[PDB]
Amino acid sequence: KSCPNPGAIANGQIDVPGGILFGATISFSCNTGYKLAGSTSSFCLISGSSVQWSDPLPECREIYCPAPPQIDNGIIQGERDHYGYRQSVTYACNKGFTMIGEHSIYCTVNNDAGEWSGPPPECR
Ligand code: NI
Repeated sequence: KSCPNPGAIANGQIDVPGGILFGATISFSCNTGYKLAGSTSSFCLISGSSVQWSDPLPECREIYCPAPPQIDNGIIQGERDHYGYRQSVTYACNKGFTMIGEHSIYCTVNNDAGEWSGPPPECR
């Protein structure tokens, strides 16, 4: 008469509008910076002698920005293998060059895809 407690989605959320008894529905979504892979909702049904969820919980995978751009006569202060939402890259110009433009850029999300907030600075 009742399905088992839904469980948890890492970096995701489970919405339960009206309990988890036979005939109930639950919905899923991912936290900002993550993409949902799998089911978007699940229904409590009967299969054989089991009262179970129609669909398994989805996964919420981190959205990554592409590798940041390098700049001539400058360096990135410790590049990460992966950049996710809200993470940033800070540049520094080499000896003899002055920086022009944004000092740091951030990994943002544009339609479920990682996108850098702006252009890198220039070292003149
Ligand atoms: Ni690449």
